[PDB]
Amino acid sequence: FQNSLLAWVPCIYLWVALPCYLLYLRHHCRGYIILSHLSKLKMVLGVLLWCVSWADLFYSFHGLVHGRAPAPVFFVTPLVVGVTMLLATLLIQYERLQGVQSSGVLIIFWFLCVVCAIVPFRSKILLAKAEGEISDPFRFTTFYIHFALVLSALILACFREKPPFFSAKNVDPNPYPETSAGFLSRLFFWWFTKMAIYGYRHPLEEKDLWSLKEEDRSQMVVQQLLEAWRKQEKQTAPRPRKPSFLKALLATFGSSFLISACFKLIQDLLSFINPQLLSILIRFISNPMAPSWWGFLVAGLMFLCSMMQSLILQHYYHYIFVTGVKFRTGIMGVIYRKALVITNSVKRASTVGEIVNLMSVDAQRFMDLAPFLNLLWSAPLQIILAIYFLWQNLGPSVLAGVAFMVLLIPLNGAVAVKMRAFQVKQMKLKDSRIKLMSEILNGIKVLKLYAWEPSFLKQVEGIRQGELQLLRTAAYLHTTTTFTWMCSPFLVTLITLWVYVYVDPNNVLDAEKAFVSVSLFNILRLPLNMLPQLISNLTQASVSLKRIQQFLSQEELDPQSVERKTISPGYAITIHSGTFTWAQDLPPTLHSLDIQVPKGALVAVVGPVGCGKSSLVSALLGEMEKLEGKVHMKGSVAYVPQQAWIQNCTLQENVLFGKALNPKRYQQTLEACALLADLEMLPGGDQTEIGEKGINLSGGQRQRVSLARAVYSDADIFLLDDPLSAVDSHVAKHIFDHVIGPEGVLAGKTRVLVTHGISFLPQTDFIIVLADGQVSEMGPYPALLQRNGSFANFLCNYIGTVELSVFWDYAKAVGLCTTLAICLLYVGQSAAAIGANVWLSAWTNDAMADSRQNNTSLRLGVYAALGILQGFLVMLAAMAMAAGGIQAARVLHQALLHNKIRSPQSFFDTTPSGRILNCFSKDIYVVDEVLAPVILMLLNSFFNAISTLVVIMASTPLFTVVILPLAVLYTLVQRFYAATSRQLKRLESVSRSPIYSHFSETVTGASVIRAYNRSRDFEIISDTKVDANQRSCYPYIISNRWLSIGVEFVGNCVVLFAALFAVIGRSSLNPGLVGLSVSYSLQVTFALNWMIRMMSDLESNIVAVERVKEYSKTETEAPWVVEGSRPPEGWPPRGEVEFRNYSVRYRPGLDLVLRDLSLHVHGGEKVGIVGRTGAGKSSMTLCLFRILEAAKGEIRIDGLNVADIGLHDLRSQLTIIPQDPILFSGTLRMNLDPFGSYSEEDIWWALELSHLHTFVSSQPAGLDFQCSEGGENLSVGQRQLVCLARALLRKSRILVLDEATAAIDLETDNLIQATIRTQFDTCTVLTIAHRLNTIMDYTRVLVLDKGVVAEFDSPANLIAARGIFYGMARDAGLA
Ligand SMILES: C[C@]12CC[C@@H]3c4ccc(O)cc4CC[C@H]3[C@@H]1CC[C@@H]2O[C@@H]1O[C@H](C(=O)O)[C@@H](O)[C@H](O)[C@H]1O
Ligand SMILES: C[C@]12CC[C@@H]3c4ccc(O)cc4CC[C@H]3[C@@H]1CC[C@@H]2O[C@@H]1O[C@H](C(=O)O)[C@@H](O)[C@H](O)[C@H]1O
Repeated sequence: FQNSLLAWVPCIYLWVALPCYLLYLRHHCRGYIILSHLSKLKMVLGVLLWCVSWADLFYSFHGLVHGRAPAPVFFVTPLVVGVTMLLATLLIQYERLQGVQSSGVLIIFWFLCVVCAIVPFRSKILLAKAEGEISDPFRFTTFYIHFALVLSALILACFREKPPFFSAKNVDPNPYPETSAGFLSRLFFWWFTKMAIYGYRHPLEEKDLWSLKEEDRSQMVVQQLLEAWRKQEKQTAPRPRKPSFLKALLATFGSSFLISACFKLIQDLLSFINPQLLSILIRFISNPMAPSWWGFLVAGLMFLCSMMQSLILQHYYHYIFVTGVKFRTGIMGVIYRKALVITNSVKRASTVGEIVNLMSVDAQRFMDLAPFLNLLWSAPLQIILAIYFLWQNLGPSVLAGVAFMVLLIPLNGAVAVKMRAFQVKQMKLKDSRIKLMSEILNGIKVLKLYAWEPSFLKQVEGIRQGELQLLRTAAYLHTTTTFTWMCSPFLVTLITLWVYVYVDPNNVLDAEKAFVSVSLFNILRLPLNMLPQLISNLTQASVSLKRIQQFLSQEELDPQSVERKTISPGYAITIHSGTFTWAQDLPPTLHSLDIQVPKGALVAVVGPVGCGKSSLVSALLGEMEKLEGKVHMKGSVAYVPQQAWIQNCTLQENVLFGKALNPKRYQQTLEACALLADLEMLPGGDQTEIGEKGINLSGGQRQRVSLARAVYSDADIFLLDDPLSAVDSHVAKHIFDHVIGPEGVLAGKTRVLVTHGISFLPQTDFIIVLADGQVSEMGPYPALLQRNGSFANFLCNYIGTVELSVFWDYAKAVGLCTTLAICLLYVGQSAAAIGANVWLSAWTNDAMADSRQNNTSLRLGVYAALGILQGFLVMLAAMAMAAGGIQAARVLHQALLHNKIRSPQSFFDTTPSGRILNCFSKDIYVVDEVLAPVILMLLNSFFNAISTLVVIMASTPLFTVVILPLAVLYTLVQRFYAATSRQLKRLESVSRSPIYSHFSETVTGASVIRAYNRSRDFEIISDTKVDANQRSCYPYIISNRWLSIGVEFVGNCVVLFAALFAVIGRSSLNPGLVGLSVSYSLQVTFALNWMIRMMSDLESNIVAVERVKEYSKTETEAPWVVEGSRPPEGWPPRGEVEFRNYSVRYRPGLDLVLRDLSLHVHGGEKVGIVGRTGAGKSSMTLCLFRILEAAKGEIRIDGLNVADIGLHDLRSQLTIIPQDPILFSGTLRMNLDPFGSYSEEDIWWALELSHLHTFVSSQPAGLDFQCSEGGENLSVGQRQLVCLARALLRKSRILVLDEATAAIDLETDNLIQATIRTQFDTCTVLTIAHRLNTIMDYTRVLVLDKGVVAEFDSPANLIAARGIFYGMARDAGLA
């Protein structure tokens, strides 16, 4: 304060200039100054002046070493200049979105900046240069740079701004509240409040999100990127390398990535202020003479400079996540414009699944790279400028310090890539298990209709046990991610202290280096343990951008192949010298073809299969490339692919397909195609969802849908490529009569047809034959009838939060003896760490007057033995918790499965089995291995934060009052976030998939999308469907920030109230305890924002356990073993069946199926049940095996009831032929005997009796032959022969046949009936009536009427009585 004390003229000015002036920017609202690059320069030069105002500040702090404490006004005024011009930069950025033609105050700002500088300048311009050479070199260079930059600021402020052209108040949806938001309210992210309130008192549905801001509508961002890629042309203005996606991607985000480097720089280069004020405070309290206001100022400025660096960081993640989302959109939308205009040979070259995999992967790989990408230059600058401080403050003993972190990184990458093969590439066991789960789910019926369930229980338990034995070795080595985060700080401190002590004996320890080091390492190791993730994402994203660049350099034949301007009059379809080839390396399918077609007539193309008929239509659409020839298409086009294309939406727009709904015309098209017959089946009618979403409409129906689309779209030329392949003749003829032919609606259309039919030919106006891709004849049908030349060839040829109870339940799964040995053991480890630190504190203070310094050889020792325990009593937690997790997964899966098979048939009847299949796939993988590490890290961060909040308390025992707000505010903000972020996570996960589902539907229908020139009006459906994703992924990004302003505010009030309370009790403390209490208070604002990044992430994964508890306790009601009351065995041979008024229904509350049925059956009595087909005799078959339980009456077999026996002993003594013979996927060994209890000779003998011995003998392995999924690789007759072989093996004395003639071939049905007559002559046989011809043979027959018996009699006598049996026998034409 000698001559430059006046430098405070500008600063305080702002603190009165800002508020009063700011109101002028609020009374007038919009303004919207346009951004000229002069504004960008005005911004960035402020940042440069800021960095020099940092350089002089750390030159002032350099005085800390070499002897003196800094002079009073040296470490205050540069740091107020460097916050005032930060405010200047922020105000520039804010008026960038305002409307001031000129400031009127910032002008005075710069004027006074020059005024307060020239007078000091005039006093040293000649008083320091001619006197010598030194002239306070750094302090003078600072003035020189400041002078140059302020002169630039003045000359840039001499300008004037353009007229506001402010705005027009267009619409009032929910606007994205960054526009129309005060500067002070867009700094603390406070404008999000008005939604976080509504995210906790209400549910959120899509209509209540932000209406996305006008900059990004997914088509003003893909426009820029696509144009930049266009700038990568051949560049008319070396090695062929012209394609360069990276250059064009970089050249369109400079204004959003170099604005996001003037924040990370300011932040990290600013965060090194706290580890210097800490040394200042420690040095202060060590001196009991300095006035207390010095300490108060240092504390109150520590808080400010540790908050304003926490507000130019949590205001940087916003700008570096919005850019990630902009990547994820700009690529998802430029991958699309190419996917619409590919050449179908390229589509042949790959699979549509991987064309999708260019999204959800390789394009979602970005936005997972943007947060880390900026770290490339931060990692050195946050190291080489943080190694300097330690090497300046602990001597060259920090070599080992950072060396341990550097060594850790490869040893944290190796045992993270070992999992990339030992934990994901060994999960083919999971795929086999889920395929087996789908195998035993689809077909559970037949498996339950008789025995063999426990065999499959064991056969899935084997793979479960194997894969869990694997995981025992796959989570044990997942305890190297807790080792880092809760042993690297302590261990590196131990190593560096040990080396520093034992390098020389005359460099004694003291607080102002040990504690500043232990607090500066904390700053060092956040942007150093997130380095392995960077080095992995760079690899797995450079592998991705390579593939994206590859897929974007392909072939497009759109520009011109079939011109549409000049057409010969009187002709509509004309080709001259038409040569068409599918691929340049393929033979030419069509050779110099010359086809001319008139206007409005009918033309068809005939010939052998694939001789050019399935290629001409492709060539006409311009899809197929041409070597020579001229084609002239006139007007609109319609095209019906052989493989119908159906959009995953409602049928009405699947037929409307983007045109105005004409009602009468729409129903005319619907009725002409005769879709009404199918339409009546649809529940929602024309508004029913269609496609992958729901019912798999038959190709014979989807072809009708596509034809209706074509005819409604009333184009002028129709192309038909075998549109009646699965459409039956009786309906196809009417389709042609009402639509295609001149008698149809399309009389005045230039229709073209590709056919394999015959009766369609005679009424055709014009026929062209084709063969070998070369035309051979042409003309009207009679011209080809009499010739019988080329035509003869084909003439002959053809939501609330989870309740706490669930958590306890999970603990019960882990085992209380373990889950009570973890929380206790973490308490132990926290005690060990807090003891180690409070021991280091008592080590530091000893050096003040220690007259026996040899004691320093002891403390260090016990330090190791006080933290190695903590470095070993957390491994005993992580290993034990991994073991508990795998054990809990084992027990939970065992219970879920072991209970689900036993569930009654009704459950699988009502449940859409695929939902059961999502479990064993997703809702148990989550429980298995993405919930135990989450437990580890949650329960680990919690005990890392309790250690801090207890150590600060124990060090400075007086700030107990302040912890009450520091808890109530924290829990309040955590509750609000846990509501809103969870809601948004759900609402974004819901809408993520429909993007990918809308893709994989346009690549396949690439050709169908064209030929209606609807491609252009089809991106506007793609981009709106990613806009509906973005508007639920922006607020998530600005809801994970508004938390970290209500957290990194508490985590800094705890720094203010640690330092200030240390100062207020200076006389009662020592430097060691204060260094401890401040060094860990500075560290808590990270270990307390890391305890919400997971305590609100586990809340979205514990739900899995919830589901695995809802899919249980489902009334097994199937006691298989009642051994105390076994029936006497060996009662097939008696073979007596006796119903006694047995009354049964499907479910309690459902209709009554059977009504007091009674019967009298003896051994060998072949009996069939007759009645009305569809009455539910299958229900009676199910009752025989107790699939449905009676409410009255019972079934007595040989004097033995069915309700007093275990289910398996019951079902084992019977024999069934299921109506659908299923074939378990795999060998024939288990498909005949999963238990393998029947010898090879018996099985071969029975297969000989099965009359499939020839086919299996022809097979190489015979019984070891592999069966495809659902037994698809064997013929139908083979399936029935397999099921009857299954029946033959067991060979009981009771048979009950079940409708083996649903849609089963008769040629093998004769064999089945003959066999079951032959070998089953000594067994009681039931039979369900699907045919009256073959039931005229059994000795006796049951007559049944939906639950009431009529008689037991022979068919010869039943027709004589002239009853229902006779009526139905006569209705079949047999009497
Ligand atoms: C990258 C993350 C943010 C920044 C942290 C970070 C920054 C810099 C740095 O050098 C190191 C680290 C360490 C770990 C990083 C966090 C992991 C998940 C999160 O990533 C995103 O967070 C978003 C949000 O809530 O804003 C979520 O919305 C997104 O879904 C999520 O992907
Ligand atoms: C980033 C982590 C989760 C969140 C914590 C966090 C969040 C927000 C925040 O502001 C600060 C911090 C501090 C440290 C962060 C953790 C370190 C490793 C972990 O990240 C790991 O990555 C693993 C992988 O994908 O291979 C996954 O298993 C898990 O996500 C996890 O184990």
